[PDB]
Amino acid sequence: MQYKLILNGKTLKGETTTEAVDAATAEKVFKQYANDNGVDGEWTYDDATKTFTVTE
Repeated sequence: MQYKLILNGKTLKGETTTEAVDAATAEKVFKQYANDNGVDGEWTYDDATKTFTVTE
């Protein structure tokens, strides 16, 4: 039901999770919350485990 985001920065690291009834909302919150933080790099999306990650 909920997905977990994995942060793999060069000088910054962390992990956060959010619970949503829909993937569109959960993914939006992650991309929105991450983007607002000024995160730059590459983003991965695994429909297999419904988990996203961002590497810098």
